Amino acid sequence: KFPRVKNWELGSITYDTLCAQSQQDGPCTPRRCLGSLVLPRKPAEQLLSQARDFINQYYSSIKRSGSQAHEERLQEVEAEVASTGTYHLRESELVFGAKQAWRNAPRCVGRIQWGKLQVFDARDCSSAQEMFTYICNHIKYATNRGNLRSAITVFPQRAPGRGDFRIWNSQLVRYAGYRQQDGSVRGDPANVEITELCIQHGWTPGNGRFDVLPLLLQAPDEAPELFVLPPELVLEVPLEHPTLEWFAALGLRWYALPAVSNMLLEIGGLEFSAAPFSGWYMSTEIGTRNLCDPHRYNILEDVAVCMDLDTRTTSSLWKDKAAVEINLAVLHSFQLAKVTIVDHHAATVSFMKHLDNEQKARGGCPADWAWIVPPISGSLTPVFHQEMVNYILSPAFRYQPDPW
Amino acid sequence: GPKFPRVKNWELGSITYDTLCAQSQQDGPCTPRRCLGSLVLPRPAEQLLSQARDFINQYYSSIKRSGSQAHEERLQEVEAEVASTGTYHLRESELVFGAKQAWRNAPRCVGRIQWGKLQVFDARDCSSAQEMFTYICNHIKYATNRGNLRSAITVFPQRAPGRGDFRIWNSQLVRYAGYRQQDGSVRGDPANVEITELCIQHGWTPGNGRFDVLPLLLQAPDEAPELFVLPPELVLEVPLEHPTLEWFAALGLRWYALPAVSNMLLEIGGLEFSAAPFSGWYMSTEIGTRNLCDPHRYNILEDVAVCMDLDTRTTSSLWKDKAAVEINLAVLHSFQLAKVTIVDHHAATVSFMKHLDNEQKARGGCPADWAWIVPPISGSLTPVFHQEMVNYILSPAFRYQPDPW
Ligand code: HEM
Ligand code: HEM
Ligand SMILES: Cc1cncn1-c1nccc(CCNCCCc2cccc(F)c2)n1
Ligand SMILES: Cc1cncn1-c1nccc(CCNCCCc2cccc(F)c2)n1
Ligand SMILES: C[C@H](O)[C@H](O)[C@H]1CNc2nc(N)[nH]c(=O)c2N1
Ligand SMILES: C[C@H](O)[C@H](O)[C@H]1CNc2nc(N)[nH]c(=O)c2N1
Ligand SMILES: [Zn+2]
Repeated sequence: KFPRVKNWELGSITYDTLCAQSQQDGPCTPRRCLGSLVLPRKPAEQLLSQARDFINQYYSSIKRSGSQAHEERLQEVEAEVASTGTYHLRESELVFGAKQAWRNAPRCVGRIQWGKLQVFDARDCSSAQEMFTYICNHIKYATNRGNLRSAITVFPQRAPGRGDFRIWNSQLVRYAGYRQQDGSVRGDPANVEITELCIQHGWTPGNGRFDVLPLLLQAPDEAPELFVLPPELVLEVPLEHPTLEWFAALGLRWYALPAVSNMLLEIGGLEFSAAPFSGWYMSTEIGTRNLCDPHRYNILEDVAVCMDLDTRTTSSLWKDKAAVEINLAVLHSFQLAKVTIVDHHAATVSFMKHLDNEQKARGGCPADWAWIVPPISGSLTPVFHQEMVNYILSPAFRYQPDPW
Repeated sequence: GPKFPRVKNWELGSITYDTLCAQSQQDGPCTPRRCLGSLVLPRPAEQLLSQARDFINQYYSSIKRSGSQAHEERLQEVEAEVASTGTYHLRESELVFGAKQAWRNAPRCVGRIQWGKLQVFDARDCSSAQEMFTYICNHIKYATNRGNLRSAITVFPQRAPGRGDFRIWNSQLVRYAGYRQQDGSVRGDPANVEITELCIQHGWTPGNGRFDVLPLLLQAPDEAPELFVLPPELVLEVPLEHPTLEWFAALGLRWYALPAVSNMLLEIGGLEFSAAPFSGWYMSTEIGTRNLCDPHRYNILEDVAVCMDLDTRTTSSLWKDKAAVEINLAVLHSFQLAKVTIVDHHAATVSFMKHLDNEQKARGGCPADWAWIVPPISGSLTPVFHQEMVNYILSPAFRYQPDPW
């Protein structure tokens, strides 16, 4: 029926009834659970039913369901689809839709903030150059001299029989990965492919471990264009450790603004192929995943040797000890630089509060346990002991294929 | 391409497909509309025979005699046995194969690399509570082997139609008492409050330490559970010290050497073994992180953090992370120093990756519960974190069963 949901630290029990509002299939079946997969394996009446549903959500949200404005707006959408095969959102609807998509993102531990989202309408964009302007303003607004603010910029929706607006980069700010033919990678190995694409479209590359990539922006059915971000827009933080004086000598640094730029935003059946969004980092993303993942910067050993740890055996927990100091360094360095950041304990604590708010407001909260639980110190955080139900609600952020 | 779940490792870039999940006969809790994978407990002669037939087929396949005369005869013999009695009985070597296959099939166990080397003690002749005690003692002695731990399971008589179950009431063969205090707090292990009060109701004279070993509550068919005290010499324990933090030994912490799950039901070919305790050896995080640091367990994080002089007033000091690491180190160090088998979370997950590759070759997949396979500290530091997994129920299986009270 409805999932009985238990917190094992407190003994408390809720029931998720919100999951019944799911109109889209995830990857699981009763025969096997596929909840740990990162990516999904893969007319007019369909659009119209998604359209009416969203419009209903919207007017419900402003406490005007049934109103004259509500019924009229349904007919507008209905008349537009019947004639054209599609329709258009009003800005206020778009602002709401973007917020709900964030709110519905089962993987996001930052959703306590969902009601506080600056939404830039960039639907009047006609060129890659214009996209760059918008993106530049997004970054300036979002960065705010280190007092980070959540923001999204929405570019023109997809249209039948026309190429998409796309930002080719996976993030607005990311470091290059230069493949040296001696097998290794200088920089971020996660970005080798995007770095190569940039070079091939005429970018002159560097040879550092932290070269900020240029943007590849694509207007419909046009080759993408290359744009170098003004260095004064890309706030970065030098990494140092509060006690380990040698740590700074590693030359490590990270950027302030995390901004996902390759996800698709779906509202009322409309799809926005370019809708980059930014918030602020939770520290483990940088300290654990970006810096310690074996397929990323992979600095664990370097730090562990500097700490004179025993790298010979697993049972000395050198990896665990190194990781902790690296995350400490990130938190310290960001705090010293007055750049917004949240540690995983604060983050998960606020998410629990969010789970509680959502239970009262909607009867549940879609959450992906494997992503909510931080990459270090799992059971040391409250979300570890909290059962979670995972499902797709719309509006939603989706993955979409790389445009190349 | 293929009509099977595609499984990816994101560290290595490699791809497999799970074909083994196609042999699953029992549904888990998920649907296309919502994933319940993170939930701890998710909610006739014909049914018996088809399950019996399945297991017999599995057995004969394993010894490469599928289709043989002996295979068809065993099939007919099981069928005729069920037809006259309503149940049937396993041959010893069938019981051995099934026990190992149940372990092999356990999606949550990171220790499955060892599945082939289980020692199976056949106790299907056991006819009393006193006798269960003897078998359990023998199990503990054999499995402990003075610190050089050996995997083992002891199998007691199956559920019989119109007969009471053999049940061990304790969740583990060795566990510490949890004494509810007048102030609302708990002396010992809070996990074990109920079982402690059940032992008292049944005549146990309770201690009052943080680490009092519980007596066993053993139940032979249609009889009241009887109380049995484990002789302390049989119960090997390890005092906890830290290799550089000299004060840690003064915390007076300890843990028992032998982990032995005693309240799970072993299901094979539709037969149900309601008492079949199994033991292995600990992965260090089980002790250092879960048992010692869980808020609702011993909860020693703050104490240790204070001893280390950390800033426990703010999350961003990572005082929890720091303490937790030192506690896990202490567990590993102490067990090594006492020469008691233990495996850290790195070694364990590496060995599990190897297991996954073995099983890919051997069966075309391996059912696995990501949330349980990933350790509770240092998650993405271990290789399994970056390994997608497919979770599904295969039989023979270990399954939860309601508490007998
Ligand atoms: C404001 C502070 C925020 C914090 C601290 C935060 C934190 C996180 C974290 C830790 C993840 C895990 C995924 C990963 O490891 O990359 C995540 C995922 C995600 N977040 Fe947030 N987030 C924030 C803001 C936002 C905003 C403003 C949006 C959109 C409007 C958003 C939407 C999403 C989505 C769609 C995912 C899933 C991405 C994927 O599946 O690859 N978050 N977030
Ligand atoms: C040999 C060394 C072994 C190691 C290191 C090991 C490790 C683990 C760990 C860490 C878990 C996580 C469950 C928890 O947190 O409580 C687990 C679960 C499990 N293990 Fe093992 N195990 C070993 C041997 C065995 C044996 C011999 C059996 C049975 C014959 C077994 C059957 C199971 C089962 C059924 C579960 C799931 C329990 C549940 O769902 O509550 N394991 N194992
Ligand atoms: C800006 C933001 C707000 N919330 C999270 N982020 C955020 N910031 C920075 C980075 C990310 C990563 C989001 N998930 C992306 C990784 C998932 C994958 C999907 C396909 C292929 C891959 F290699 C990896 N998220
Ligand atoms: C002996 C062994 C072999 N493999 C694992 N173990 C092992 N040893 C010692 C302990 C455990 C715990 C296994 N899972 C225990 C069940 C945890 C729960 C599940 C639901 C409700 C609860 F209160 C508690 N496993
Ligand atoms: C296989 C597994 O699902 C995958 O590695 C996930 C696990 N949890 C994660 N959690 C976060 N926050 N980010 C991630 O990229 C992942 N990766
Ligand atoms: C809520 C969550 O499912 C629960 O705490 C699970 C998560 N993973 C686990 N993993 C292991 N190994 N042991 C556990 O008890 C749990 N508990
Ligand atoms: Zn699932």
